[PDB]
Amino acid sequence: RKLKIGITCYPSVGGSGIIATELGKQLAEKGHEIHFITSSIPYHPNIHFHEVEVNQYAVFKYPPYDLTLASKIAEVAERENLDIIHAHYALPHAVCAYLAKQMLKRNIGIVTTLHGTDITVLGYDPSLKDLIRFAIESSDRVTAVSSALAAETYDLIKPEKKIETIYNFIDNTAAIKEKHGILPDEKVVIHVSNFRKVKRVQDVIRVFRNIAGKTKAKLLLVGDGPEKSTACELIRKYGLEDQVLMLGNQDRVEDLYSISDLKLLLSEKESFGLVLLEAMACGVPCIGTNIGGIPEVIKNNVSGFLVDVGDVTAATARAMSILEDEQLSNRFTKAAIEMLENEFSSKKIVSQYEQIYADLA
Amino acid sequence: RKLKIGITCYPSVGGSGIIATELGKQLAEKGHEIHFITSSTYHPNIHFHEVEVNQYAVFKYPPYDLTLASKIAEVAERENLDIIHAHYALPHAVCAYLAKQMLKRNIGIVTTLHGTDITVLGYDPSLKDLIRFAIESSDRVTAVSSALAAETYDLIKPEKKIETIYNFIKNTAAIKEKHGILPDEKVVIHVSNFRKVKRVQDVIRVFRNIAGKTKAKLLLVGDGPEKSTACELIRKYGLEDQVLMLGNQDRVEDLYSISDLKLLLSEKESFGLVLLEAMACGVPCIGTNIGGIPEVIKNNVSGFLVDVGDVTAATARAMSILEDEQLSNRFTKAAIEMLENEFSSKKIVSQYEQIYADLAE
Ligand SMILES: CC(=O)N[C@H]1[C@@H](O[C@@H](CC(=O)O)C(=O)O)O[C@H](CO)[C@@H](O)[C@@H]1O
Ligand SMILES: CC(=O)N[C@H]1[C@@H](O[C@@H](CC(=O)O)C(=O)O)O[C@H](CO)[C@@H](O)[C@@H]1O
Ligand SMILES: O=c1ccn([C@@H]2O[C@H](COP(=O)(O)O)[C@@H](O)[C@H]2O)c(=O)[nH]1
Repeated sequence: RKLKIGITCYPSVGGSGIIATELGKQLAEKGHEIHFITSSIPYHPNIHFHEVEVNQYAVFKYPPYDLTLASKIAEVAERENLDIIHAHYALPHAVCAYLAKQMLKRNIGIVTTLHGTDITVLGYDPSLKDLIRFAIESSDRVTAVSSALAAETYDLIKPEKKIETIYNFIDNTAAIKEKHGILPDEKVVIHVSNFRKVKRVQDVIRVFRNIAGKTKAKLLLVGDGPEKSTACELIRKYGLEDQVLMLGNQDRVEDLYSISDLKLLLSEKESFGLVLLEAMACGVPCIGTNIGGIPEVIKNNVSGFLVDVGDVTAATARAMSILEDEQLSNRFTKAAIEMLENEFSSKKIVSQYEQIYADLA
Repeated sequence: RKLKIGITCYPSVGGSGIIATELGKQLAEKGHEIHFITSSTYHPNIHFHEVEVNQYAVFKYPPYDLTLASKIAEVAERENLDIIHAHYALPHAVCAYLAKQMLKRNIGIVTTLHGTDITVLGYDPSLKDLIRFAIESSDRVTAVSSALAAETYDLIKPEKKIETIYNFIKNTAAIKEKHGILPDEKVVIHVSNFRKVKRVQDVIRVFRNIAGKTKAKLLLVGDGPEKSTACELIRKYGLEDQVLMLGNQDRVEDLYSISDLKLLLSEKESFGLVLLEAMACGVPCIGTNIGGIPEVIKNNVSGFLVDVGDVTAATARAMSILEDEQLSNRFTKAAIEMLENEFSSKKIVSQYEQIYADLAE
C-alpha cells in the first residue's frame, strides 16, 4: 500500500543526512511518495522537495527556524495529505513534527529516529532533558540507530517510550592509487570522520606512526573539521607529511575505501559509525573502539578488532596482525560482508522502517 | 491572593518591552511574585531568568524557541508559577504552549498582542495558521487596542476571545540651552523606531512647512532603518540646522518637556505608546486616523487626527496649536484627564490581575 511520507531532517550533516536522504530514495523506488521538508537544497519523480525559508521579519531577535519548520510541515501535511512525518533527531525535528500535528486538524503518524545528537546536545546543556523526553514521548514510534544509543537514551532522558533499534545501512584501484601517487607496495590505512574531538584523530595518528615505522604505508585522512590543525601539527611533530594524504572532504569516498587495506575508527563517542559499513562494503578490515554502537558493528576477532578508548599500543598490535596476515584480513572482510548482506542490508532496514509506517497508517 | 507569574517577552524592543516590564514592576508592588523569562535596582519580588541559546555544532540555527520553551517549563515547575504571560503570539505564545504541554501541572497562559503578529504576517502570509494556533492555544488573549483586536480577527480569524486592555503610563531653560534651542523657537517632537510605517518623511515635510512660518526646531528621537532616509530629506529641504537627530534616548521626558507639539503620522499603529508619554508631559499631539491612534486622541478635544499622508491638514492643525495658546492648553488638560481615567496604571493593572485571578484556583 503506497503511502505519502514527509521526512524532516538536516539533509547533510555527515551520517544522518545521508541516511535520511537514502532512506527516502529507497522508499521512492518502492513506489511511496516522499516529501522532504528541509532547508533549501542545491532525482526520482516520486520524491519532492519543500523548502523552509527562514526570515527575521524584523520582529524576531533570532530567526524562528523551529516555528517556521513546524508551519511548513503542517502546510505540506495538509496539501499533500501526508500519512507520516518522519523526523530525524529529537531536537528540533521531532518537536516541530509535534507542533505541526497539533496545528493539523487531521491526525498524522510521527516517527522519530534518534541518531545520537540529542545525547551530544544534552552534554552541552543538561537542562534540555525534559524537552527531549517530551519530544520522544510525543512521537508515535521512536527508533534508534543502535541498541547502545537506545540504552544511553533511557539512561539520560528516561522517557516513557519504547525505543526500537533499527540500524543504519549503505547504498579500478590501480588508477586510483596512481591518481593519488600511491605505489603498489604501500599499505593503505584510511580514516574518515568529521574531525571532532570525540573522534580522537590524535590516536589515529599515533597508531599510524607506529605502523609506518614498521612497514611501508600511507594514511588517508578524509574529512574536515575542528581538529584538523591539531592533526597537521601532530603529522609534522612525528614527521609523517610524505606518508599522509589530507584529503579534506571528499566525494568518491568509495574510491578511497577501495584502495585501502585498513580502516581505523577510534572514537570516544559513536552511536553507530556509518563509515565502518562503507569500509566493510569495500572489503576493508576495521579496528574500532569498543564504545557506543561500534561493537554492534564490529564483532571482535570475527569481523575486525575492538580496542579500549585511548589504547594506541593495542590498536597498533591489532593493526599489524591485520596488515601482515592476509588470511586474517580475508576472514574479517568476508565475515563483515555477511553482516552487510543480512543485518545491515538496505533491503532489510528499509523494510523495517516501512513496517513502522504501515503500522501507523 | 498573591500569584506567581512568569512573563515572557523581548524585554525592551520598544513599546511592548516597556509595557511588559512596567506591568511586572506594577504587579511586583502589589506583591505578586514576578519571574521574567527572556534572552536578557529592582523590587525584591521581581526575578530574572535568562535563556542561553547555542547551536553546539548540532543545530543549524540556534533554537531559541525550543530553549525558551524549555526554560519556561523549568521555571514553571520549580517556582509553581500560576500564570505564564506571553507578549507576542510569535514566538512567545507558542513557547508558552509548548512549556505547558511539557508540564505535569496545569498553568494559565495569557497572551498579549501588540501588533507584531500582523507585521510578521504581511512579510510571510504562510504563517497565518501558526499565528492562529498560537492565539487559540492561549487560555486568555488580550490586545492593546480594539482596532488591533478587530484587525486580528479580520486577518487571522481565531476562534478565541481577544479582550482589549490598553497600554498605560522641569528646568526647561537648562534643557533647551543644552540642545542649543533658543527661547523664541517652537519645538516639534517625533519619537519612533524609524520604520517605514512611521512615515518620517511626512513628519519632516510637515515640519518643513511649520519652520517656514515660524521659528522652529524639530527633535527626531530614536533610531531605525529610515533614519538615513530622514537625514537625506532634511538635507534636501535645507533644514540641517533646524533639526536635532538625537538618536535613541533616555530621559525622553526632558525632551517632551521642552516640546510644543508631537507628531505621530504613522500608517500602522496599534496603540502609540509615545502619545501617552507626550500627553503626560503636557505636549499636544497630532496623529493619523488609524489603528489605535483614535482610541487615544479625541479629535479637537485632546489633539487632532488627520488622514494618513495628509501633510496639508497636518500642517494646518500644527499651526493652529502652535499659534493658539488657549487651544493648546485645552488639549493638554483634556489629554491629562484621559490619562488619569482610561489609561491609568491602577485601572489597567487590575484588568490584567482579574485575568490572572480567573485562571488560577
Ligand atoms: C557522535 C555520534 O554519535 N555520531 C553518530 C551520528 O552522527 C551525526 C553527526 C555528528 O553528531 O557527528 C549525524 O550524522 O547526524 O549519527 C550517525 C548516523 O546515524 C552515526 O553513524 C554516528 O555514530
Ligand atoms: C506599528 C505598531 O503597531 N506598533 C505597536 C507595537 O510596537 C512594537 C514595535 C514595532 O513593531 O513597531 C513593539 O514595541 O512591540 O506595540 C506597541 C506597544 O503595544 C504599540 O504602542 C505600537 O503601536
Ligand atoms: O570527507 C568526507 C567525510 C565524511 N563523509 C561521509 O560522512 C558520513 C559519516 O558518517 P558517520 O561515521 O558520522 O556515521 C559517511 O557516510 C562518510 O562517507 C564524506 O562523504 N566525506
